[PDB]
Amino acid sequence: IVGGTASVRGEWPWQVTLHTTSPTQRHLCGGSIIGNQWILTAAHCFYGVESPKILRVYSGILNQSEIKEDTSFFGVQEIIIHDQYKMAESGYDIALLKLETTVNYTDSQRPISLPSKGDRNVIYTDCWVTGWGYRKLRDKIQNTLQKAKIPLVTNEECQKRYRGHKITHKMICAGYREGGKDACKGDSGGPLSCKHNEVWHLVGITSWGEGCAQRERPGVYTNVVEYVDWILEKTQ
Ligand SMILES: CC(C)c1cc(-c2ccc3c(c2)[C@H](N)CO3)cc([C@H](O)Cn2ccc3cccc(C(=O)O)c32)c1
Repeated sequence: IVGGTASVRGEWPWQVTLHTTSPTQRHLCGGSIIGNQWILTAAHCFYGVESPKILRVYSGILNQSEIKEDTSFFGVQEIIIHDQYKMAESGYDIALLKLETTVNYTDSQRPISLPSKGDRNVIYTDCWVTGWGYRKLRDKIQNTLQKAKIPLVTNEECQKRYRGHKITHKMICAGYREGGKDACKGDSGGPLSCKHNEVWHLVGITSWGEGCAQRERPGVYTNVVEYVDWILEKTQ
């Protein structure tokens, strides 16, 4: 996260850190708890991942330094990548992880609702992107979970910023005209969470953009509302 601030314990309890364990253990991507055995994340995170055997999902983490050899985690039983996915920038950047066991919900780990049926035209004004990603192009994964409030940009405006790409209704964009706050490498797969009527909804999945926090280059997110039927079919 560029231009963010440190989160506190229990602030984003649906946020998880997805680690790989090979050839070293490191944070790969963010994700969001959406059910008792389900993480919603980005398909592009699984580049070069041979099978679910090397993954670990950690919930209830504030600081990456908290993760030691005795820290509890969930194994990943299955990786479900959207059948149309090929690359983040070409869309369908969505995946589900089915966990090996159920998440017991507490103040530090609980699900986030999907955008609700009937809310297709809601105007979200309180949206936040979170993660342990880079704060600049040549950085590293950050210790403390960062947050930044980012305004949504219309698809028509987003397309004008990305004339070389197809910005579709299956994408949603968020950024400041003058940049300064954005998601970046390692935030991918995590949530764009919007609070409406005092309830958080998972509106986007961090996916891609041109650089990080550049002026007139908003972040591009998977538009979760356009995949609710796909998610429900996979998690039913
Ligand atoms: C410019 C540069 C530093 C860079 C930037 C981004 C990036 C991420 C989010 C974001 C933006 C940019 C926009 N500012 C809005 O939100 C991503 C990357 C990643 O190499 C991509 N990647 C490709 C394969 C792979 C496998 C796992 C995780 C990631 C991963 O995305 O972390 C993988 C790089």
